[PDB]
Amino acid sequence: CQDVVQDVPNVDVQMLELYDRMSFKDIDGGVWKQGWNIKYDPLKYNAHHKLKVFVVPHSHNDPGWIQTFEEYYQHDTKHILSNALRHLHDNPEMKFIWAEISYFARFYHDLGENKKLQMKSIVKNGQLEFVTGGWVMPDEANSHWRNVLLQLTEGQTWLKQFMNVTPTASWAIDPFGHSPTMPYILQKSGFKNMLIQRTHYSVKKELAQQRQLEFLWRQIWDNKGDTALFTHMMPFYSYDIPHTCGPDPKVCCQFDFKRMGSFGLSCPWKVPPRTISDQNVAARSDLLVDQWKKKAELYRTNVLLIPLGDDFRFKQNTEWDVQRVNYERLFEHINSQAHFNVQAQFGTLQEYFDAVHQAERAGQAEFPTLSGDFFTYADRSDNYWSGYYTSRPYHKRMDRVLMHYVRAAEMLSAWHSWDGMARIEERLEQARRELSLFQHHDGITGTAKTHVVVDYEQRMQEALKACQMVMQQSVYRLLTKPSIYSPDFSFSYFTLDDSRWPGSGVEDSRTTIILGEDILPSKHVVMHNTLPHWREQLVDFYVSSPFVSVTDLANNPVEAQVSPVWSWHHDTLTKTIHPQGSTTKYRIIFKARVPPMGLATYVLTISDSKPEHTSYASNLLLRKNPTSLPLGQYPEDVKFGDPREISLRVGNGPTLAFSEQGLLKSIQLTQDSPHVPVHFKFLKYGVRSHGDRSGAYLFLPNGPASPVELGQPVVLVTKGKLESSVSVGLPSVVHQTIMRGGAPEIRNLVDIGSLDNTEIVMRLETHIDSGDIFYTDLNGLQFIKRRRLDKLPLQANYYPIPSGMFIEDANTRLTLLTGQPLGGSSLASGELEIMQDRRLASDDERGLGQGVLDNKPVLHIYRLVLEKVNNCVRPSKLHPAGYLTSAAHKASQSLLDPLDKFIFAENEWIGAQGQFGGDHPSAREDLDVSVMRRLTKSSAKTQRVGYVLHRTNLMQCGTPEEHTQKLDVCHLLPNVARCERTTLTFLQNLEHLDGMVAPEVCPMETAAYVSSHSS
Ligand SMILES: *[C@@H]1O[C@H](CO)[C@@H](O)[C@H](O)[C@H]1NC(C)=O
Ligand SMILES: CS[C@@H]1[C@@H](N)[C@@H](O)[C@@H](O)[C@H]1O
Ligand SMILES: [Zn+2]
Repeated sequence: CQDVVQDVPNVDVQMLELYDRMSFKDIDGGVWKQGWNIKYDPLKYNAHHKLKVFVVPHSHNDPGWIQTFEEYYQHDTKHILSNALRHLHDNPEMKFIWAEISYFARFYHDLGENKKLQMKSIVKNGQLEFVTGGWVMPDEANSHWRNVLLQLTEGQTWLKQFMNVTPTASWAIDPFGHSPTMPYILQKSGFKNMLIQRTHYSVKKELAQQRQLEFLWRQIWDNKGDTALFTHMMPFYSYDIPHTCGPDPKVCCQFDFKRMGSFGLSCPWKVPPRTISDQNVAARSDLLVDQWKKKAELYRTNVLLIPLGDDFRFKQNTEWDVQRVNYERLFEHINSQAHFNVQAQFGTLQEYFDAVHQAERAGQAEFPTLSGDFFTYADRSDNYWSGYYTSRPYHKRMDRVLMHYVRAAEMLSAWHSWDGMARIEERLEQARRELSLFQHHDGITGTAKTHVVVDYEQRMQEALKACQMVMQQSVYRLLTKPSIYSPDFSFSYFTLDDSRWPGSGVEDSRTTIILGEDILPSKHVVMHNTLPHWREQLVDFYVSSPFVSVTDLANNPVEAQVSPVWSWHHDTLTKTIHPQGSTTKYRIIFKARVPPMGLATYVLTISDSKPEHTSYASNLLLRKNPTSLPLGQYPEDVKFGDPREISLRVGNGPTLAFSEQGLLKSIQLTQDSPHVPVHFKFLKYGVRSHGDRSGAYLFLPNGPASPVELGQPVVLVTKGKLESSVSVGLPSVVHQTIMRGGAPEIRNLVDIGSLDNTEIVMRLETHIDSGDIFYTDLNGLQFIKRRRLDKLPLQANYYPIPSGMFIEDANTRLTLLTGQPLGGSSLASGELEIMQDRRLASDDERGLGQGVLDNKPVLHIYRLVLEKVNNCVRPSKLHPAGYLTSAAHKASQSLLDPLDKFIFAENEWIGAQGQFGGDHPSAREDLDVSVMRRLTKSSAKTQRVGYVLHRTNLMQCGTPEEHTQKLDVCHLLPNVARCERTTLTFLQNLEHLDGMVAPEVCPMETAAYVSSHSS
């Protein structure tokens, strides 16, 4: 294994280093507005060294943006694909690249057989080429690496099955900035090349100047370079035709033959295209070749990539003709005029890369190495695209919920082969596809029109219901005596209970377990643990009586705590935000202990009075002017008092002190220790009254944030043996700090209401001497060092926080883990901040044509880990990565992949069993089985099950922490006959494994394995 901590990679371009050196001046470069006037030597190209030009036709098709997926499919994409098929069939020389498999699959399945065959033939013959081959072209900022993989696999599995092709070149022209998570996954999925486009205009200028726009992109910790993937960054402002022929868009626009008038398009530079004729072809070619030779100066080989396309292009037959015929006249002239020394033709993306690497092998060029990312993007001036790190945060949180439910459904159902009538494969395919669709760069980003957001939400809701059905059928099969098991595949044996989605105050969607002497004495509940190690976690359920006790399936008592059910109400009469208690529903909380990738059953039983092993929380309501708060049978009366500072400690864990407004002020780790200042504060950013306005994409604050005026908020303290909390009703946020004996959990019920032109931020203020350094993650995969740059505006110092961020000095670290992607930063030493929601009246002029006014209540979740790090073995000051500790990593897992809870729906579960998976290996804590997926249907003689294994890297801080077991995924199911290492999509076998044993992976590595079973 490579050491990912102690060896700083030597690379030609390291993006943090480059950022520190660059000036970011936005000067007028002339016709290339963000560059300079490119010069070339006409003698560079000659009869023995020609410029090879590949014109690559393409059409960018968003799976939802202004229209829904289906609306675009009906109005545009089905015609584009139908006309591509006809035109490429009839014109053997014409080429076209296609990216979005969600659309292609929808189209292909609707084709008659004769046309399916024609389509297969133009792909087989190389005219139509798939690039990337994912279900979508995903966002790279907010997406979790697990879901980027899921959608890539969904599209490529479809392509292998129906087209018989697996792309090895990736095309990502539209995500708003770029992540090294992409080359990481692609390179482990058989890819050899990738292309990107939306990077900061200053970065394009800088790399262009050094001919570093093509580079071998390796991971920031990779000293050897085995993660490296060849990457091509396009040089200009857009991928449209005006910005792809060369530096001068007034010229390139004249070579977009759809812009002459009849298609309702024109050139903003006020010079139109003209149809190519024998009388103008020479002068037109003079102009175009000069653009091409200018572009070619920015690159190292004699092979030039010229994309030819734009959004939803190549729709009309007459459009295919006008582009093809005019380009063909140009090619015939140029290629026959030796003085140009150019050979130009239509080509595909792969053809481009193959010729580039042929030039490389001939010794004509060597490429620089690069590590780092390409956030935060700005396309011009101070317009930084950090708003979409937060836009539509309800659906951002929904993404992470569905992410986990898809994993749990695939894993629970993977243990068995299912009859087709169970509709398991059907429901799993729907769930994967709707989650995969939402990875689109207008889905999770929150940059789609309101009605499209609705469509993505409805699709995800159906996906959640699909996952629940599969999960609950799987639990029933796994925990029922086989000779008793009698499934109705349409029946609901269990319902899922989820405490944090949609979350209390977002939906009264939690079912109460109804017990009573005259109806039902007891209820079975089951917990699933998708992680491959034993896990204990507190779980809660609503019950109809406070007098409930818990047993395990050996009838051993389990310690439990009952608390009231509190709901917060904005009282339009008294103009206060205050909590109400239920007088008929209560919460019971107990510690569940669940095997690795396993299940554990418990029983809740009512009694007529307080049970021996159940305790009751106290409750203290702090406000002036209190009124009574009855709680039915709950055995402890609520107490009242004026607002005051309070301190809490659960178990032997930290002691937390809170201000009289209910906000954290300090954390004391142990009995002896300092009360370390750690202050939560809520603030608001506004919008500029003159100049550019914030919108779905752009964050353009009118200065630093101002504190939210809190008034005198109502504070509720619940103190229990197992769980305590402080909750406060602030304007727009019910803010909750929950303590279970370790790092607290924070929950914010965020309802920005009708506060127009407002962004609500949650800030942590500490005295940690972090200076200008902080760390944020990329796609939940890795943590990258950030440096706050005062030479850039505030919004440029915002980065994606897809799952966590931290600051540290020599002694102390504070880590905030998230259950949803949001934007954030550290705008001053000792600070962390993360945006909660944003409501914007204005559009930001990128084409969406609306502001963001469709906010809805969202429950954001966090864990907050304050730790001593003076003993941790950390990377050197020059290393671009950072790494979590064990506690911070486990805290992240508790948010992203909590225990699943199932409530038995009927009165009696006959043949019920107490546990599944007690014999599963309990793997080392840094190892995860990210995916478990059965790959075969029940009719296959040879069953195959796929596993993705990911090992993170955790800091060595002096904890001996050992005693675990080797996890060999290939032996998890019986009767193994073969074990293969595969690409991460499972589509190609890479290694036939000795003894049928899947080795564990190295820190920061991910591998896939497929086990084959004869049973
Ligand atoms: C699928 O592609 C491979 C590539 O070598 C080819 O050998 C095989 O015959 C193809 N199967 C078909 C034509 O369906
Ligand atoms: C950023 S403009 C971009 C458009 N190019 C469109 O494809 C959609 O993705 C929108 O967000
Ligand atoms: Zn797009």
